[PDB]
Amino acid sequence: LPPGWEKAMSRSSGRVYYFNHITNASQWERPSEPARVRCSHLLVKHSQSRRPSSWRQEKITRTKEEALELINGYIQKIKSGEEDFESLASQFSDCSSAKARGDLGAFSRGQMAKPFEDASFALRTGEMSGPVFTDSGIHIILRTE
Ligand SMILES: O=C(N[C@H](Cc1nc2ccccc2[nH]1)C(=O)O)c1cc2ccccc2s1
Repeated sequence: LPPGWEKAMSRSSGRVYYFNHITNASQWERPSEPARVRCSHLLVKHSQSRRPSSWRQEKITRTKEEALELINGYIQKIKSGEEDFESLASQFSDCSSAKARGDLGAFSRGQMAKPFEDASFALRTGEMSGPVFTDSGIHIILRTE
């Protein structure tokens, strides 16, 4: 199995799914490296985020736990089709890339914080990460190219 994928078993179901420790993604189907990628993301800052401040809110005061409850709620809407990544990124992302629908443009290794970079490079085109953690907050990353 490819970059950082692993067999896991469902607690509710008893069915084998697959989990990516690098991207924190999980899917049911058995999964199937480039020089540059392009990613969008939705960032939710928390009180130990680097700059606890954003265009949404001048002091960010939510805790690491509450940030992850948000990221998990957003992930549910996105995965359920009830809203899409872009619309949620524009509305809710604490990153100023919110206005470009979360788009960060194309990049290569060396450019971005490493947790984010590894997740970016381990995603497949069109694939969405689970929650990924950097000193900035907790990201949901969507690899577009
Ligand atoms: O790194 C940035 N600044 C942070 C948010 C952030 N933190 C990151 C950590 C890793 C990768 C991208 C990231 N973006 C902020 O706005 O507080 C960027 C802002 C913008 C705005 C427009 C285009 C690219 C970028 S990259």
